[PDB]
Amino acid sequence: CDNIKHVPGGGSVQIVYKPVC
Amino acid sequence: CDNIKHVPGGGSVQIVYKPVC
Amino acid sequence: CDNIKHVPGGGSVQIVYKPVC
Amino acid sequence: CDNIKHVPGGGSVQIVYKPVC
Amino acid sequence: CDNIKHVPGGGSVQIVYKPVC
Amino acid sequence: CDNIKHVPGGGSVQIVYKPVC
Amino acid sequence: CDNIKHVPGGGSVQIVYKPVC
Amino acid sequence: CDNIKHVPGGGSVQIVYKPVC
Amino acid sequence: CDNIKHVPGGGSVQIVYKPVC
Amino acid sequence: CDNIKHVPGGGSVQIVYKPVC
Amino acid sequence: CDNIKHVPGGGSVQIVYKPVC
Amino acid sequence: CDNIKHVPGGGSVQIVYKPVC
Amino acid sequence: CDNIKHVPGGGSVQIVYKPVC
Amino acid sequence: CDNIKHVPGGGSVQIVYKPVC
Amino acid sequence: CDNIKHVPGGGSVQIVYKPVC
Ligand SMILES: *Cc1cccc(C*)c1
Ligand SMILES: *Cc1cccc(C*)c1
Ligand SMILES: *Cc1cccc(C*)c1
Ligand SMILES: *Cc1cccc(C*)c1
Ligand SMILES: *Cc1cccc(C*)c1
Ligand SMILES: *Cc1cccc(C*)c1
Ligand SMILES: *Cc1cccc(C*)c1
Ligand SMILES: *Cc1cccc(C*)c1
Ligand SMILES: *Cc1cccc(C*)c1
Ligand SMILES: *Cc1cccc(C*)c1
Ligand SMILES: *Cc1cccc(C*)c1
Ligand SMILES: *Cc1cccc(C*)c1
Ligand SMILES: *Cc1cccc(C*)c1
Ligand SMILES: *Cc1cccc(C*)c1
Ligand SMILES: *Cc1cccc(C*)c1
Repeated sequence: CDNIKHVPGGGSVQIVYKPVC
Repeated sequence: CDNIKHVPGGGSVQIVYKPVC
Repeated sequence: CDNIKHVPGGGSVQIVYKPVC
Repeated sequence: CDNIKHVPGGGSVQIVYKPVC
Repeated sequence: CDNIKHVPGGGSVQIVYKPVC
Repeated sequence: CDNIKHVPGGGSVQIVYKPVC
Repeated sequence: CDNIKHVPGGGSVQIVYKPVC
Repeated sequence: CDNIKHVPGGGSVQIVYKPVC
Repeated sequence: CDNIKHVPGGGSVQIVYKPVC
Repeated sequence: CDNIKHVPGGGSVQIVYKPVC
Repeated sequence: CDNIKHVPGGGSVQIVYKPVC
Repeated sequence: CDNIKHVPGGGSVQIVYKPVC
Repeated sequence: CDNIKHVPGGGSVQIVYKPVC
Repeated sequence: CDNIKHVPGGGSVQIVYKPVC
Repeated sequence: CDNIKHVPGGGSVQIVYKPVC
């Protein structure tokens, strides 16, 4: 990804599986 | 992705499977 | 990834499996 | 990755498996 | 990785398995 | 691919070129 | 692909070229 | 790939070239 | 790959070139 | 690879070139 | 791409972003 | 890419970002 | 890439970022 | 890459970052 | 890489960073 601004102001969960970035 | 501004102001869950970005 | 600004202001979990970055 | 600014202001967990960076 | 600024302001756990950086 | 049950009961040939799975 | 049940009961040939799955 | 059950009951050939899994 | 059950009951050949798993 | 159960019950050949696992 | 014969006889510029070939 | 014959007879610039070939 | 014949007859610049070949 | 014939007949610059070949 | 024939007939610069060949 690029220039991602992930600011949930709360619970944050990121679950990925076999990605190709 | 590009220039993503993810600001839910609350619970944030991201679940991905075998992506190709 | 590039220029990621991950600031949830809370619980942060990152789970990855066999990625290719 | 590059230029990652991981500042959750809270609990931070990073779990990776067989990555290729 | 490069230029990683990991400042959670809290509990920090990093678990990796057979990476290729 | 996921949950592939390849049971031809005979000759089986799989030829792939530069895939992105 | 998902939940593929390939059971030809005979000769099976699969030829692919530069796929994106 | 995941949960692949490759049981041809016969000749099995798998030929791959520059994959990205 | 994960959970691969390769049981051809016969001749088994696997040929790979410059993979990225 | 993980949890690979390679039981061909016969001739088994594995040929790899410059992999990145 | 395959069998590309790029012969502009002049200035040639190719700019790509996050492709999936 | 395959069988690319890039012969511009002049200035040649190739700029790519996070490709998946 | 395969069988690339890059013959610009002039200035040649190749710039890549985090590729997956 | 394979069988690359890079013959620019001039200035040649190759710049790569975190590749996976 | 394999069978690379890098013959620019001029200035040649190769700059790489954290590759995985
Ligand atoms: C943007 C992004 C998030 C998680 C994993 C990847 C490969 C990319
Ligand atoms: C934008 C994005 C989110 C999660 C995963 C990917 C590959 C991309
Ligand atoms: C952006 C990113 C997060 C976690 C793992 C990878 C390979 C990339
Ligand atoms: C950005 C990143 C996080 C954890 C592991 C890797 C290989 C990369
Ligand atoms: C960025 C990074 C974190 C942990 C392990 C590796 C190889 C890389
Ligand atoms: C399902 C599958 C078969 C062969 C190659 C790939 C990448 C995927
Ligand atoms: C379902 C399937 C068969 C062969 C190749 C791919 C990428 C997918
Ligand atoms: C499912 C699979 C078979 C052969 C090669 C790859 C990368 C994946
Ligand atoms: C599933 C698999 C078979 C052969 C080679 C690789 C990298 C993966
Ligand atoms: C699953 C596997 C078989 C042969 C070589 C590699 C790197 C992986
Ligand atoms: C044909 C082609 C040109 C540039 C980039 C890609 C992925 C493909
Ligand atoms: C054909 C091609 C040109 C530049 C980069 C890639 C991955 C492919
Ligand atoms: C064909 C090619 C040019 C530059 C970089 C890669 C990974 C591939
Ligand atoms: C074809 C090629 C050029 C530069 C770097 C890589 C990994 C591959
Ligand atoms: C083909 C090639 C050029 C420079 C560095 C690597 C790892 C590969």
